[PDB]
Amino acid sequence: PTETGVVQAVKVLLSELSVEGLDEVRRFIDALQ
Amino acid sequence: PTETGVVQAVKVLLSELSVEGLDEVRRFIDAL
Amino acid sequence: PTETGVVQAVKVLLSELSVEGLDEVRRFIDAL
Amino acid sequence: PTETGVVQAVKVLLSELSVEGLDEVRRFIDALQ
Repeated sequence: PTETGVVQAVKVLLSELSVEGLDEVRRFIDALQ
Repeated sequence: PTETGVVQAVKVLLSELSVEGLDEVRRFIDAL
Repeated sequence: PTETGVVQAVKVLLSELSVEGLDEVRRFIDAL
Repeated sequence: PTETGVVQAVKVLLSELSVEGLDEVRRFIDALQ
């Protein structure tokens, strides 16, 4: 698997989510760096 | 989430997998 | 990305789909 | 599809990505709100 493809899939999934879900994902990303 | 978007994202992910991974996903679909 | 993680994520997504969506994903696997 | 399941899948995918990919995803999330 390539990062480019995974990023594209993640964008598709995120684009439909509510603010609640987006806020949860952002907190998780901030834990990864 | 809509089914259309999730299906689209899954297809993008599957296009990156090896035959082994594709076979594992196919078996899981059979479990559902 | 590792195949193991992507496969795991795909399974989580597939557990949410209807039969119609699962059938579409299965057909796509056949295309790969 | 439920948001909870999609969020869980997104977390699995993000957890493996490089800083480059994570940075791209974050910019995208900020566009969704």
